[PDB]
Amino acid sequence: SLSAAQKDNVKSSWAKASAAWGTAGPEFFMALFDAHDDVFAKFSGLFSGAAKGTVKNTPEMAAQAQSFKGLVSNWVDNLDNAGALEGQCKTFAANHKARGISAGQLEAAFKVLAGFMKSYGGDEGAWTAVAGALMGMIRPDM
Ligand code: HEM
Ligand SMILES: [C-]#N
Repeated sequence: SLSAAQKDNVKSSWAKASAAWGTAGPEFFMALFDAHDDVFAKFSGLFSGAAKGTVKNTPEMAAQAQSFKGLVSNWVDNLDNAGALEGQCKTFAANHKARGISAGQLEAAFKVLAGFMKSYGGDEGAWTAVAGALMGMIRPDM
């Protein structure tokens, strides 16, 4: 369910997106928010009530893009290490469950990411496989 080649593509394309994430991360979040208004709703405290169409170039968005990246980098650096991946997922799940966030909203974010990553050489099928592996760890904890 997760080949060596898929992992390699995810790592390498993540390196490319990560290098560009100071501009690309805000764009990914806007794609996420435009596809899933309920995802944007959970950020209404961070963005202090602001409308979606205003948030891209805020300091909060720059911080959030950094937060998201740091965890995806940790996952993608450990794709042969189920135990390390589980440990990171457990923390992530607990934090997002405590916000009232569902497993399906996390899955939506992974689906938006998998397509977004096509611009960085990503194989959407590889990002789908990695997301499926992570969701299998996450779901029991949501
Ligand atoms: C799959 C992807 C995701 C990754 C990698 C990701 C990662 C992170 C990390 C590392 C943090 C900072 C640690 C913490 O407080 O938990 C964070 C914070 C947060 N995430 Fe996520 N997250 C994901 C999906 C989502 C989704 C789908 C939502 C909303 C429906 C969301 C809502 C939030 C909120 C509201 C914060 C706190 C913002 C704040 O400081 O006020 N996350 N996420
Ligand atoms: C969470 N971003």
